Amino acid sequence: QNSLALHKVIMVGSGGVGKSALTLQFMYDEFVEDYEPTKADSYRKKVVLDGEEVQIDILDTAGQEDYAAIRDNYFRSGEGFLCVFSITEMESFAATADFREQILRVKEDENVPFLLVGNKSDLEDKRQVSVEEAKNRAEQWNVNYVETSAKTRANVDKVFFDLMREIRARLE
Ligand SMILES: Nc1nc2c(ncn2[C@@H]2O[C@H](COP(=O)(O)OP(=O)(O)O)[C@@H](O)[C@H]2O)c(=O)[nH]1
Ligand SMILES: [Ca+2]
Repeated sequence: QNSLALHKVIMVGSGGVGKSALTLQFMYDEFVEDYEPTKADSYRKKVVLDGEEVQIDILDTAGQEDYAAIRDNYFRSGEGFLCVFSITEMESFAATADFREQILRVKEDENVPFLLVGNKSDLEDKRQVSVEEAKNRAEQWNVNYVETSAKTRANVDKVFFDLMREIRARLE
C-alpha cells in the first residue's frame, strides 16, 4: 500500500523514427524491427531511478487517433515527452516542431519535461540532420538533445532516465 512514484512518459515523433524500437529496447532488451506502425500501446516497468524504486509508464504513440481531442487527451495524461526523430530523415526532424506545439498547447508549460531525441545514431553515414542543427533547436526550446540507437542501445536508458529525472524535479 506504499505507493511508488509513477512517471508517465509519452513517445512522440513521426513515422519510422524509432519510437517503438526505443520503447521495446528499453522494456525488453531487444531490437525489434517490424513492430506494427499503426499500433499504439502502453508499457509499465519498475525501475530504480537514482536509488529510488519507481514505476515508468511509457505510451508509445502511433499518430492514429480518431480525433484531435483524443490525441490531446493522451498528451494531457503524460508528464514527460521523448520527442523522437531519425537522424537519417530530415523531414522527421522538421516534424518535431509540430509535436512540440501539440504538447505545449495541451500542457501549457514550456518547461514540460521533454527531450529531443535523435535516433538511429548507428547510421552516421546516412545522417541527414546535423548534430549542430539539432543542438540548436534543443537550445531554442531549452531542452536537452540526446542521440540514441535502438539498435545498439546507445543512450536508450539515458533518455528514459533523464526524462524521469526531469519529471521528478519539475512536478516535485
Ligand atoms: N539502424 C537503426 N534502425 C532503427 C533504429 N530504430 C528503429 N529502427 C528501424 O526503423 C524502423 C522503424 O522503427 P519503429 O520503432 O517501428 O518506428 P516508429 O514508427 O517511430 O515506432 C524499423 O525497421 C526499425 O528497425 C535505430 O536506432 N537504428
Ligand atoms: Ca511505432
